[PDB]
Amino acid sequence: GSMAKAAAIGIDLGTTYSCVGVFQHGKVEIIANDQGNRTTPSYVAFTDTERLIGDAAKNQVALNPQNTVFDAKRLIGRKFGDPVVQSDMKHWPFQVINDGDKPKVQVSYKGETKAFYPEEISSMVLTKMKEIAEAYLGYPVTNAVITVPAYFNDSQRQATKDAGVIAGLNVLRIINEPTAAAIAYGLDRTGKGERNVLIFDLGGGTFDVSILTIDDGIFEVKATAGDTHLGGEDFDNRLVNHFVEEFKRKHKKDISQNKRAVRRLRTACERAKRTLSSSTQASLEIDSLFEGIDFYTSITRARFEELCSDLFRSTLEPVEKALRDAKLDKAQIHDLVLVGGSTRIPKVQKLLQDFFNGRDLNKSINPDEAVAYGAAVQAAILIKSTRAAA
Ligand SMILES: Nc1ncnc2c1nc(Br)n2[C@@H]1O[C@H](CO)[C@@H](O)[C@H]1O
Ligand SMILES: [Mg+2]
Repeated sequence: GSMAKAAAIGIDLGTTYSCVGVFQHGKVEIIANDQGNRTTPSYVAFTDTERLIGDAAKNQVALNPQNTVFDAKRLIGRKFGDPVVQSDMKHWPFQVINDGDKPKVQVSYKGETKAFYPEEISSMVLTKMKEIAEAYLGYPVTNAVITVPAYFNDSQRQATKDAGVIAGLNVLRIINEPTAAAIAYGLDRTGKGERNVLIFDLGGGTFDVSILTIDDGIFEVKATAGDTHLGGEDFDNRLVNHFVEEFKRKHKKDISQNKRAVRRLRTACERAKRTLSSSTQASLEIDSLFEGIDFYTSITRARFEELCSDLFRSTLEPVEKALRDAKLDKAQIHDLVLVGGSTRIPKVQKLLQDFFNGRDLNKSINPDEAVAYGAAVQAAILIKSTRAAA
């Protein structure tokens, strides 16, 4: 008769991390990769012998910065001359070249100099997400929904589809990240009547606020706002500067010029930062940090909160701006949705909850997984081919 159909997948193709889910047995499974990670770094590294993707690429970045590519999403569908591209290039250790006013990343790979379009790098990340899904399902996957920021234009959306096609995926649809997060919570399944939904998306490097109106399952993007210079990495930076000062006071030594020491400090700071989302304090223990000096210290959640206080408060400016643009008052928002790992920060949650006069925040779906979750829900809907009964 008719052979069983393979499940379709939902992929959040993120700037820093990507996530893949599948809707089966009436529920979403967010699929861990073979290192046990439910999210995979959107990184690709090139050596004389290998092309590494995901954790393997991010884990060797320290010594291979010129040939480890990340942030390709910031280049996707953009012109080389775009001022965003020109500014971003100053922060990247890898080379970005101009090919007909289209950016390409240029690396050393398998004995040669090779340049790739951003969609080619993203296709490599998509190939890894497809393989992660296939390792769990135990069969080849063909169909996928891929998400993008609501602000992506036609060129950025087409270049994302192109990345999916290069990876051998059939792209069912390109859907907006805030829309996918709303779908994850079933906010399009509440029946008749308008619902105003605010998506609060705090990433590693950027912050996006979106206001959507949902009416009879139909989504309309009412307003987008944000801060391109606000993310998790800025909180890590504040902790780094704090501990550099602390080492200076305690040992009368400036570590800031030993790249390894600074990197080991940043790595420990990011983990201490995550611990502080669940505990009121966190220890920091680094052996032989600088000149054989062991750095054994601690930081309270209160001190971390004070260190990033202005940054956390600044998340409310794009919220107020988006509300003005949507011509809505805060009480008129029915649902608040958290997206991004940085939203696990209790102080960030409290500031936003206080702004919306004590309202509950939807955070029950892991915020770094909600976009893939919604994309997986939609992918299963899009492949249905029910024929009506008489
Ligand atoms: N529990 C957590 N508490 C605070 N921050 C977190 C957490 N989990 C994740 Br994931 N992050 C941060 O999210 C960003 C994703 O690119 C990075 O800055 C991560 O450090
Ligand atoms: Mg995201």
